[PDB]
Amino acid sequence: TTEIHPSCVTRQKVIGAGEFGEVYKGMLKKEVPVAIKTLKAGYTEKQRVDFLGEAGIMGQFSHHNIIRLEGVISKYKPMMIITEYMENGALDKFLREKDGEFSVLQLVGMLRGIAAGMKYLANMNYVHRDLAARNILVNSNLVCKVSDFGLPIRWTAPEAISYRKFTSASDVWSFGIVMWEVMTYGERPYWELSNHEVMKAINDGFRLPTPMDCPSAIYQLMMQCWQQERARRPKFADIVSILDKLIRAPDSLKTLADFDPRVSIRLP
Ligand SMILES: Cc1ccc(C(=O)Nc2cccc(C(F)(F)F)c2)cc1Nc1nc(-c2cnccn2)nc2c1cnn2C
Repeated sequence: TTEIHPSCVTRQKVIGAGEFGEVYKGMLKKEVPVAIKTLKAGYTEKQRVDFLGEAGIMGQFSHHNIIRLEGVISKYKPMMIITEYMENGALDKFLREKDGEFSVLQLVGMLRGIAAGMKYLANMNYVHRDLAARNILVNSNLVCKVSDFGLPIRWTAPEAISYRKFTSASDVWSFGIVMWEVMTYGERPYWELSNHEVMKAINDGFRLPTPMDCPSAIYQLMMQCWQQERARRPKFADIVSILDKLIRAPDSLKTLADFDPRVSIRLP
């Protein structure tokens, strides 16, 4: 994996926490902004294996919709994982701060990009296990990049919760939840239901209702991601294909699913 010399890296601001270190925004040497995850003195053998293993898997991904690794510092302490930096930050916070500001076509385009990144990961035999809008970064072209910042009952498929079966098909369930997050501008899935109430509702057959202003085709697709039977869910190749066809014939997105009102206002 590309080894970066520490003299080329400047840590500027803390932006998060790692498993045994912090996460920073900084600059990498024509300076480019970067995000930097460190592994601090005293880390265990397993932590080092997991940290360098993470850099190793990230280094082999090369896709428009997957966060790009700039390189690693392994020859000096503290060790570092260095990625490109996305000014617009995480998708969930981004949408909540930009409520109502995008077109349907822009929102669906974000979903196609996420789906393309997930198709790539699944094809590379990588199961994400924590796909959610909080783990997707947005650049200044509105391009979404699948990432994993570490630690999600309400995003997780029933078989993964029940017996720890994490596969690309449980990632498809999570993707359906991400579709709902995007189309609602970052609403909390299942609102104030507790984790136990969410699992009970899912087991009883209930599913998230349609977002406001949501294309019928998009709601139909997210519903098929939430089939109880894992084998019936679309594969990521199916999701990408459908989203690409809807975008390329954008009148297909003008037909909206009915929104169930929770509140009735009667006026003359
Ligand atoms: C430094 C770093 C190390 C690893 C990862 C990361 O995504 N790792 C990862 C691990 C397994 C699988 C994948 C995936 F497959 F790509 F998704 C990615 C991301 C980052 N970059 C980050 N960027 C950012 C960030 C980047 N741009 C704007 C705002 N924040 N935040 C991060 C992180 C890590 N944690 N946090 C909170």
